[PDB]
Amino acid sequence: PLIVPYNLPLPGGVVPRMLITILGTVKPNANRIALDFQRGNDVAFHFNPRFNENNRRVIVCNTKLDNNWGREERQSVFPFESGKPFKIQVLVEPDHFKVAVNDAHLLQYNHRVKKLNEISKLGISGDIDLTSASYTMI
Ligand SMILES: OC[C@H]1O[C@H](Sc2cccc(Cl)c2)[C@H](O)[C@@H](n2cc(-c3cc(F)c(F)c(F)c3)nn2)[C@H]1O
Ligand SMILES: [Cl-]
Repeated sequence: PLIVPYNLPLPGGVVPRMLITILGTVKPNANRIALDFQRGNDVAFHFNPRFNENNRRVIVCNTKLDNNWGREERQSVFPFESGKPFKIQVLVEPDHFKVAVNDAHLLQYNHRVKKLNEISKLGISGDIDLTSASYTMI
């Protein structure tokens, strides 16, 4: 397994048609997972499954600019399961990141950070065993 937190460089930044695939297994009794597409210290796209936020399971998405979180976008479809293997696919489209989990579309996140070429690393953190993280062009 890859060591978490894991940094996946995205050479030259992201571009439409870039597909990121993450395979892992959620730990038993998991609390949180995060993907952070970063532009330097800024987080262009934070994707954050929370397994127990006031006894609800929710995915929180946001952007961090100059150390300030913005407006949260929340999704109650929650496809992660403690103890179970998952696949996350993040497809960069021209106007949003498009996320599917276990082959089912989950959400889209409109680009707030518009210098896509400067979003040149992906951090993967939280309560998973990380099997692989890679990218390809579709
Ligand atoms: O809005 C999104 C933000 O919400 C609050 S801050 C907040 C509170 C209220 C309103 C607003 Cl707008 C913001 C989180 O504390 C923020 N977070 C989570 C993690 C984190 C770190 C890990 F190492 C990890 F493994 C993991 F899964 C998550 N780091 N930072 C973030 O999720
Ligand atoms: Cl969290």
